[PDB]
Amino acid sequence: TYTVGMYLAERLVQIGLKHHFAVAGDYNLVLLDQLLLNKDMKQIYCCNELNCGFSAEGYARSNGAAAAVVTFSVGAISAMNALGGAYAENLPVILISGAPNSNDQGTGHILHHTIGKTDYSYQLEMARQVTCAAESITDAHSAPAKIDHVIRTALRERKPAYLDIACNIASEPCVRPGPVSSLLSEPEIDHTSLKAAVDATVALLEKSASPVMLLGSKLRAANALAATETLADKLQCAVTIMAAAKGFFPEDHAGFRGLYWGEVSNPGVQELVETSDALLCIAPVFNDYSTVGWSAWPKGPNVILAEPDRVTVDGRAYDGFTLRAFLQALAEKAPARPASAQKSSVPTCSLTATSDEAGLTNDEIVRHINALLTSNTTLVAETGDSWFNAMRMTLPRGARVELEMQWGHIGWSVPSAFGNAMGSQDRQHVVMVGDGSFQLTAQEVAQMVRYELPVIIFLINNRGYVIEIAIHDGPYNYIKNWDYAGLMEVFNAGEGHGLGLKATTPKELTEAIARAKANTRGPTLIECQIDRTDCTDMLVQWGRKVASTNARKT
Amino acid sequence: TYTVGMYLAERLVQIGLKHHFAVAGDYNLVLLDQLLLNKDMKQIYCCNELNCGFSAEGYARSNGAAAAVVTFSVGAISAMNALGGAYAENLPVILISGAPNSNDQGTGHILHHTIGKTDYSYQLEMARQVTCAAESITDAHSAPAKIDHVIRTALRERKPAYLDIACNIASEPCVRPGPVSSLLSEPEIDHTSLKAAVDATVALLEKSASPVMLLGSKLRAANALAATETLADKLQCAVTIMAAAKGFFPEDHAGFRGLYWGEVSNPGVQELVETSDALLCIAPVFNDYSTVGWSAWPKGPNVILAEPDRVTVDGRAYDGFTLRAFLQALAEKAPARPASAQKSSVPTCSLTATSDEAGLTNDEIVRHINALLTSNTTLVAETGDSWFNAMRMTLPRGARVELEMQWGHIGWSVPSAFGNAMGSQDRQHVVMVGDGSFQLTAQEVAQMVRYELPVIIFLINNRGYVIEIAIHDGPYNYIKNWDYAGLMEVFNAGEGHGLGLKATTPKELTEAIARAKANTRGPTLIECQIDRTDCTDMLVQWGRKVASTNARKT
Amino acid sequence: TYTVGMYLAERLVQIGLKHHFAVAGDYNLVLLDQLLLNKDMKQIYCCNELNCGFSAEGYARSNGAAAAVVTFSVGAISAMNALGGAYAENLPVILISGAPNSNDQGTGHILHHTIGKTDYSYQLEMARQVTCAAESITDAHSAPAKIDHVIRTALRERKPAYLDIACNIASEPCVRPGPVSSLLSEPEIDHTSLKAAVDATVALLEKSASPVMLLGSKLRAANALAATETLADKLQCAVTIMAAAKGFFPEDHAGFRGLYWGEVSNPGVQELVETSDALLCIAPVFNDYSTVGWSAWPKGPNVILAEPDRVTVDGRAYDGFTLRAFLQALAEKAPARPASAQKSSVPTCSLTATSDEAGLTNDEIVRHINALLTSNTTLVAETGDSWFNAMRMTLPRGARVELEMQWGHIGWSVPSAFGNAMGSQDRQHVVMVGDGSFQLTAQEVAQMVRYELPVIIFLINNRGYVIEIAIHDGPYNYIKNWDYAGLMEVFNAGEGHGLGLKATTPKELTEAIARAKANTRGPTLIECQIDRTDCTDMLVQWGRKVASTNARKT
Ligand SMILES: Cc1ncc(C[n+]2csc(CCOP(=O)(O)OP(=O)(O)O)c2C)c(N)n1
Ligand SMILES: Cc1ncc(C[n+]2csc(CCOP(=O)(O)OP(=O)(O)O)c2C)c(N)n1
Ligand SMILES: Cc1ncc(C[n+]2csc(CCOP(=O)(O)OP(=O)(O)O)c2C)c(N)n1
Ligand SMILES: [Mg+2]
Ligand SMILES: [Mg+2]
Ligand SMILES: [Mg+2]
Repeated sequence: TYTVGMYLAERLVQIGLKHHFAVAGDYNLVLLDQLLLNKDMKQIYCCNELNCGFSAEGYARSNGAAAAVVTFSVGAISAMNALGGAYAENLPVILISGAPNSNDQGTGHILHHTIGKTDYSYQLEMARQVTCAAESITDAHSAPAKIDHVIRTALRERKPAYLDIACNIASEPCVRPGPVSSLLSEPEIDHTSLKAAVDATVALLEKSASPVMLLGSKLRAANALAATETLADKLQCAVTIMAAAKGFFPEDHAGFRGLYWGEVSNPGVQELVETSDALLCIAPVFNDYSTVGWSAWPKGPNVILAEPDRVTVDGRAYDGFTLRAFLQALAEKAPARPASAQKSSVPTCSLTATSDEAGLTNDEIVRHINALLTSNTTLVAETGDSWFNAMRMTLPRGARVELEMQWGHIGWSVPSAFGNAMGSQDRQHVVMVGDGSFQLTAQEVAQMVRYELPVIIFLINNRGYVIEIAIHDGPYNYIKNWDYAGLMEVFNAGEGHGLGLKATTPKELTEAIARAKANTRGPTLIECQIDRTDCTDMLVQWGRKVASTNARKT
Repeated sequence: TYTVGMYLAERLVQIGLKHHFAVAGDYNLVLLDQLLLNKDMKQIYCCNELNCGFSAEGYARSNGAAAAVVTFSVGAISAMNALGGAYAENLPVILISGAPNSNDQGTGHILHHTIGKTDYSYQLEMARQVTCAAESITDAHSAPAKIDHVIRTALRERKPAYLDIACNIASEPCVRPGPVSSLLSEPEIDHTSLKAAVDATVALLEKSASPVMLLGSKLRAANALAATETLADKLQCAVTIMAAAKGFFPEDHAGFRGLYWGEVSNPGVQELVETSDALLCIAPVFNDYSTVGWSAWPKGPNVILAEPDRVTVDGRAYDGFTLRAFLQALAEKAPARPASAQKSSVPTCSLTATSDEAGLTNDEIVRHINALLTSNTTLVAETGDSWFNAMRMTLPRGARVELEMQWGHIGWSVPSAFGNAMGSQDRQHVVMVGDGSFQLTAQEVAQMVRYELPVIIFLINNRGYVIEIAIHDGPYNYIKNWDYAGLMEVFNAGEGHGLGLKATTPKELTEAIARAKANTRGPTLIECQIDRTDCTDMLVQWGRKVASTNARKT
Repeated sequence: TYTVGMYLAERLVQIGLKHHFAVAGDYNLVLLDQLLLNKDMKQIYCCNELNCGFSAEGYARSNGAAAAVVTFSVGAISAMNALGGAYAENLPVILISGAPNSNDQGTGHILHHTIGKTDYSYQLEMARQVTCAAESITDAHSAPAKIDHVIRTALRERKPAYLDIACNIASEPCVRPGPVSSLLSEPEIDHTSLKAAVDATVALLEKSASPVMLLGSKLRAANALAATETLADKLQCAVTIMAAAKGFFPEDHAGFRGLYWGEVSNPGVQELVETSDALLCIAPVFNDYSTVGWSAWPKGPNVILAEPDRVTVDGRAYDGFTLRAFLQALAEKAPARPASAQKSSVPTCSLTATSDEAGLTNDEIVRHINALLTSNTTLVAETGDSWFNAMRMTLPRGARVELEMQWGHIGWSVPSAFGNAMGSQDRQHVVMVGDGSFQLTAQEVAQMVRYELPVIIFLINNRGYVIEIAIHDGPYNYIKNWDYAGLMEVFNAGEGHGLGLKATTPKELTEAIARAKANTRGPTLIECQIDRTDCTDMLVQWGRKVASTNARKT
């Protein structure tokens, strides 16, 4: 006897999901039962719904998509924070909420977990604001069409979507889903437009002296990584990254020239791109953070703006094809233009070295983490100064970096890494998280313990919101210190294999990392103590400009 | 010097539009100027915005898509009625509104044509409710992406979309649009799913004794007319239509068996479909009107439900392909199953004949209009008793019928026929419209005069809302009578070539139609006077069941 | 046996309504039946829902509030245009929509008059955008609370509100409404705040040399007319009006000094207010039209901004009392400050006179209408050049002017006058309407005929959108001319007592007005033919500034 909930489960499996995340509530228990009957995936549990959503977000990063299941209102609303995050970071997370019994609809009944009015369509209205698709299932017959619609839309658009299922309907008989090639289907490509866009770009490139490539944070969502480095091989030119695109290109590569981020770029790089004859700008996200208060925002006649969906070049916009198809086709026809690469040096990064027994230093933490990175590593870098020393690392080919520079929700780090680890258990997972950020979502380290995930967490204890102290200080930047290392035993409670360690000197950190690598059955939190004054120059420079731009009066 | 408004114009032309409809207002004048610079289409004008929207709707029916341009709030809101209509009737109308100067945004300025508050995002929020896409253009740089998004989404989904352009931005420099194959692009078809759906349907058909085809009102939007009659040729079986699908299948055809509409079906037809071994139900819209108060709604194991997007057959749903591709593929493999056709008669319709000089009769009007219909005719039938004698006509192969049975906005008839005529000037356009409906939108007959469109309008003057009088009578059903024939000279005003005639007897109607056919440079309104008591039995039967179902207490 | 619909009816009667306006549809028929059972009011019918809404709006102007009843979506959406209008013009219109059977809710049924999806909460979401309160009645038990909430909120806020009643629920048993003092209840007045505001204003006035009063278009909604002229009697100072406040002060008065409207003010008046020591600015609406493109917008330390709700004077805002209470209290304590009045002349208006047999002239039309005005007259002036010669009339004490300068929906004129006449049948009703505007809503003159309302309509036929031709001309300004006078017989159809006359010379107009005054049982339309070139200088001046401001690039 095949139910609506089973239909949902089988479709999620067809997406390529092996896990979904959940927090139980009476509105979703039966739905959770239906999902559990599918042995092709595991149902894993979170502390709260905010973390649950961000766990799904992290999973989407490594798997391609994700699903989280919550209860009505009290669960769903906080998960909408994570949904908005998924939208901001171009990740197809599917949020499924339990919903009131369909027989309660239009009766004037007031229900628990509602704001106390006779109707309760407010949740769906809120969800629409942060999703590409949002449906409320209230009968078994229309359920398949709705489920299929949200999933297919989410995957095609690389955006999150929302689902309601009335609690009494999860159990209802339902037709079975058919076999599929894939649940992802892009629109059929417009060949007239593709040809014209490639021709126009080739023409501009041919008459150029020194083209540069600038890579943006939508490159992965556009599924355009391989196509990009193929194009880079053909062009021979300099390849640069925007901050949020770290790890989207192999730094091993002959053409890699480093970070473009306005005045905090690697030396020479600002001049490289700002002055380019033909800037091949691929999948960028230009906002107030990435353009450094609108001071570093390349546009106009010399820019080839190549977005996931469309290409703008030489005063014309060409639409109706995928970025991936454009980059593949362009690589066939593009000329060799090496001038940019041969006129510039491979990026290097100066890190000040200390002695063994000196107090631990920001630069010294970066030096130690850099040495940890392998081709099999995923580095998660939290909002705060961790953004900036993420930029300062030389990452080996194959290594992955995860940033959340568009949403920028502090605390994202922890549950995100948890989900990400679930979705790629074969990789080494490393987290950089500030003390302030950790406090928002700390409890999710307990899930890492529960599920025996060997994540290495570098907790940067500098005693407050330093990214804010350096830029605009006030009493609001100072938080209650915790014994972060001591928190691991609390989550262990005599069961788990989590480790909590203090690093107070470079010697003490070197020992802590050795212990961490040996801890195969649980997370390792290393509380790194550095002085509040000891942040990157990069942060100070970037912050001053951004803050004065956000405070602008005219 | 190429502007945002010119970009919009060139994209509309690429859709295949040769006309757009407009009402001027200060928020859209510059935009209208930009559109006028494109000689590939004509800008035509309407009396009011409700009519403007319905004109676009009518144009979409004959052309494939349409566009209407209105001013902020005072224009846009009433056009949203038509937009909802377009959504209901699966037509990609694009509504473009003029909007306040972008420099007024966030200033706290109160603007004219707004509700008087400091912000005015209320319009876009309302538009989202009735569209598949809705964007507000407030800068030139993001304008192309937004324009392209609404147009492409509208065409793919066969749903209307909405656009804002800030009045100061219509003039702004803009990149040019690239060449395209087509602005329509469906998602790439899932071949695993298609194969399994066709295989499952063929298996069910093979073991069937008498399959029937039932055609619904989404058949045209799914662009599935030719594929349907190809399938009908292969299957040899009985082909029946739902009310709203009149004209979607040639009544000339050997397999045509008439109307399925519950208890108001053609004799034998209800038994034919209700009792079928395997009901091939194609692109249906099952609502309270079409299912006749939920009494005639075929579903369950014996039904092959083939929707624009998906197919449900034998307890499985198959998604990820177009209806058209499904129907083409099914026609290759389907067996011959003629039992349904050879066990039933070609539908006939009994019409009572009167004498020349007797007072005009409902049946006699149908008889006269039926004789007018050619393969080159488009018949527009208004909500009211005109729905019912539209059903009662035998239409020659090629003839088109236009119904609005999902939205059902009285008055739609007139502006809709106007737009439809604009979009197919080579065809003969015939309108059936009640006296009550005509009063809502009458003024648009003046546009037909202005643009010299030879539409023949049969105004059925029965002195009120008869469809309502017959079912649930009250003082609200009785309206002020007009001299409808005399109204033509009013719109002529010594310029135009409109004709207004009274038909009071069958002889008098026969003469009026002769005059109408001869009137090549303007519309002809024939005020047909029939008694209030003289409506179809079909209406009474249908009405009683529907009304008692809508008044149901449990 | 007492029903939900009867409850609604009795509450409407308690508002002081004697009429409600309706268009029948199956979703509201039973509701209409319930309302008809209340003999304390009359149910009157409209051609379409846009006109229906604007009829209610007009009724609210003379009665204080109004109600319109429409059917779901197809009716309600276009009525939302009128609702937005009511919000803009501060009038408590209650729109009541019929809605689907409550048993259809949450079933996945598709219903007629919907966009075709399984749910249909889109209407309520749209209504919220343009109302102060919006409720959907879906059970009998919560119906009283909801009805009482929308009505009370509407009246308190002077804003429109929205109601849904499920069609099956109009008939349901319901408790009866209790007796009331009034359905209007403002919040209890804050006496600390009132005292401080009056004290601060008196202090500023006392040390002033020449205070001026400037009256705005919210004066009537604030129910502050009598209080204003009491204050003017005490202050002895100059009293000036904003355009939209015409008729809110007796021009008979010793202190009346005319129109303040930037550069189109009466001579000297701009200097009077712009230069005032202490500008008592009462219930103003400052928008781009009233401030003449932001060039005439008095603010800062010298301005006493007295709004319906709050007073800002000398760098402090005082809230928590009604404008009426503030003005009453201020009149007790205010000093005499006559300087502004004795330094300026009573406003006069130069009108050029022609001969009897010369072609009719704009100035000559104004001269004739001015002579018609009595203390018992209500003048309705449409958007267009009619705004401007409304300003140019000297109105006798007691005379009423109706303007719609915030919404500015052309066509408003006609249905608004109809409703207004219904709500004050004892008064003489005069309409000024342009030819372009008349075309949008013309059919509602048929209702005036039906209900035997002796409205005198001056149709200004200047052959297009002249207000637009003078400012920014293009093909979109030119419309199909009608025989406007001939349209009356069409609506009469041998029944009614409407008159249609042409005025082509001043003699011919003088005769037409004589006929109009004698026509006691129907409307009289006088088609006044003037040249397209013959608009007010006032319009040209005002238009040029406003248009260049709306087209501003920075
Ligand atoms: C949910 C949320 N609240 C507030 C902020 C604003 N915010 C941005 S950074 C930041 C400080 C983070 O401090 P920490 O984790 O200690 O990193 P550090 O600056 O010390 O390196 C805050 C509070 C945010 N990004 N997200
Ligand atoms: C905008 C709108 N308002 C009201 C209705 C409700 N309605 C449906 S049929 C109908 C009667 C129209 O009668 P008429 O055009 O004279 O046709 P008849 O059946 O009398 O021949 C009405 C008022 C509607 N469908 N749409
Ligand atoms: C519903 C609506 N549609 C469009 C407009 C834009 N508009 C403002 S004035 C105007 C012209 C009015 O023409 P008419 O009534 O003849 O005035 P006149 O010739 O005296 O200038 C138009 C179309 C509007 N204000 N409201
Ligand atoms: Mg910190
Ligand atoms: Mg009728
Ligand atoms: Mg005019």
